[PDB]
Amino acid sequence: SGFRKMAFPSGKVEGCMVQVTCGTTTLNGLWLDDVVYCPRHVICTSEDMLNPNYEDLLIRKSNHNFLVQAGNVQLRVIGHSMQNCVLKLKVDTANPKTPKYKFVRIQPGQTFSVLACYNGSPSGVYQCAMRPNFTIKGSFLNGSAGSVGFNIDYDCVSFCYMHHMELPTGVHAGTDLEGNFYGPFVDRQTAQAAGTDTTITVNVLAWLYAAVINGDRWFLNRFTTTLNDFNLVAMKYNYEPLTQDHVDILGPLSAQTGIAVLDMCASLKELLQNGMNGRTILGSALLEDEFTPFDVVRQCS
Amino acid sequence: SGFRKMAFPSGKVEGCMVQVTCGTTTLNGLWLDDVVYCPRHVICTSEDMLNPNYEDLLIRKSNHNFLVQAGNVQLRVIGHSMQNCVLKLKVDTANPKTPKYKFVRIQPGQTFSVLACYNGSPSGVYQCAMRPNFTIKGSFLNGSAGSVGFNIDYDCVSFCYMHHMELPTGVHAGTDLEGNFYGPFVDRQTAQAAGTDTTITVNVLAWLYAAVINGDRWFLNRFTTTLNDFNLVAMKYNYEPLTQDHVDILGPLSAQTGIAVLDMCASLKELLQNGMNGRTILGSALLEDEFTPFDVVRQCSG
Ligand SMILES: CC(C)(C)NC(=O)N[C@H](C(=O)N1C[C@H]2[C@@H]([C@H]1C(=O)N[C@@H](C[C@@H]1CCNC1=O)C(=O)c1nc3ccccc3s1)C2(C)C)C(C)(C)C
Ligand SMILES: CC(C)(C)NC(=O)N[C@H](C(=O)N1C[C@H]2[C@@H]([C@H]1C(=O)N[C@@H](C[C@@H]1CCNC1=O)C(=O)c1nc3ccccc3s1)C2(C)C)C(C)(C)C
Repeated sequence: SGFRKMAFPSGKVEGCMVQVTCGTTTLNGLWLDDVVYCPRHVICTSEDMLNPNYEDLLIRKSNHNFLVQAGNVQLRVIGHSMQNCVLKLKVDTANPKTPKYKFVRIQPGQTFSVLACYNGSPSGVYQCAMRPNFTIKGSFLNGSAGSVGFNIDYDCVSFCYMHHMELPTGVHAGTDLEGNFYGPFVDRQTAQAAGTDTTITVNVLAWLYAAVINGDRWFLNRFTTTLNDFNLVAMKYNYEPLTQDHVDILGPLSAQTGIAVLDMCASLKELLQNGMNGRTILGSALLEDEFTPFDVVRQCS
Repeated sequence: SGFRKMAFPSGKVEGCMVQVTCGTTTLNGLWLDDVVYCPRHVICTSEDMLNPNYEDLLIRKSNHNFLVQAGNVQLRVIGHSMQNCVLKLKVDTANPKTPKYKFVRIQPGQTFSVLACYNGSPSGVYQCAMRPNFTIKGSFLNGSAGSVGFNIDYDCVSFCYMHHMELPTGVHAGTDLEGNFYGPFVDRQTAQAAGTDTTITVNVLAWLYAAVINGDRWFLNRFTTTLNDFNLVAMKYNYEPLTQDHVDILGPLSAQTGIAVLDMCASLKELLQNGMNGRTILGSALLEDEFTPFDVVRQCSG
């Protein structure tokens, strides 16, 4: 038993990080088969970052302007092209450590592991969720652009995030591996703001089930409710509305604990209207929304 | 910016994990050079686990009673010996993915990463601290014994923890890689209890500095206290006393923020006496004590 913010093992991804330099600008790249993927703002000088015309900046580069280092080994760039906000560098050597992989675009509310890298070197791993406002609450310093987010299913690494930038509230924005941003953001240093965030209700319910599995039961009550009555109080507190698809996904957790989803919902409603009163759930004094139902099953079953 | 519970990248350890089976009993082992280390209770049956005489149980085994699997490959056991609560299995092949490593015994308050494994296969990675009562608040299911805890310093993996068992309060206990338990525990199924846990004061102050670095400043004030005055109120709240050694370790954080340690102690004193009053610090509504000063610098400076 117990419950932790658990990331996927990072070994398969660690062997794919390289360092990419163009001029005096350096960041991380992802090396798969014979292609290196990285954020396109590697081709920009500090001056260009204010309002770059990336097409112009790229036509003024040649293959030799890109230094790609995999540890000590230099990789020779033989082609380049830009796809949306990523650059793809064709290199002369295919990565012998390329894992089975795919590129996925995730939805708000889902979680993934981030391998934070600097100078092409893995520094740390942590778990986060895609927020409803398409930011992530990450931990990134200068030089972290190009770090990736991923999940592992069976033997296959699913890449879902490449890091680009930080917003002025301390949250982070990036793209999928096709170069398309999550959210209404652009990779230029102009005024932008994330929309208001909301709490991921289905995740909160999944975490309450993890609590019951682990013996924290003080918040349960003998009541039940309906979706419509629950969704009405949820919106009053900036919670995502619950749908029948959500109820179905919580099925296995309902089954293992014998507590129906709508009874769990009555407990949540009561916690929303009256707070915790200095009590904790799984060591937290706030309601946690960055564990999905699948995360709970994986860790508790 | 930002601040997360960050683990070390686990790749160097993943290649050392193997599955060890003796009879119907299977758990994880750690394969370094030509030695596999694993918890000695793999030699037990559901029956032996209440009052095992491990010396008796081990003399009744031979090398071929041990099946060691490294993925698709069988490793052949050519010798075995017990070192305290670990078993050391000599095998015929040296692990080609052996990293530069050392074995370290850590102190309470220090943190490390855990690679949770099942059937020799890595399942997840997370960070925890060794509590003052020598337990860890981990996440472990049946079959997780032999999972390891580690830190990475430059190129070198420092192994500090092998998982063995769960206590009835839902916390976890294990050994260093020399087989010596952390705490007063033994690997038999008899009544044992963890001592009372205390909060790691030096880590709470380190986390308060992380907050200031990230722009959370609401709890600060102009007051100052003395070490003895601070330590007076610390005891009342089950906090570890603070020593000048701790004050010294917080030096680089104090310098980078311009807030003296004794100033921040005065802020902590106030938070203990009045609570947060529905405010949060770095997204938590409780005082967090599982980040060391070193963890904060690594994550907030580089
Ligand atoms: C637009 C809006 C006002 C909302 N925000 C910003 O202007 N934020 C800016 C931003 O993040 N930028 C600026 C520049 C990069 C992107 C950027 O510096 N990435 C960072 C990761 C950042 C840093 C803090 N933690 C992170 O996540 C990064 O890794 C890099 N830096 C540079 C700079 C020069 C050369 C190469 C690189 S590689 C972009 C092309 C967008 C900062 C935080 C620097 C002010
Ligand atoms: C002594 C005290 C009363 C304070 N507590 C316990 O009796 N706790 C017991 C305990 O943990 N034991 C029993 C047995 C193992 C050790 C043990 O089962 N390890 C677990 C890891 C556990 C499980 C839950 N999460 C973990 O961490 C484990 O991986 C293994 N299981 C077995 C069983 C049979 C054969 C091989 C193995 S490999 C020991 C030799 C001590 C439990 C939780 C099973 C009741």
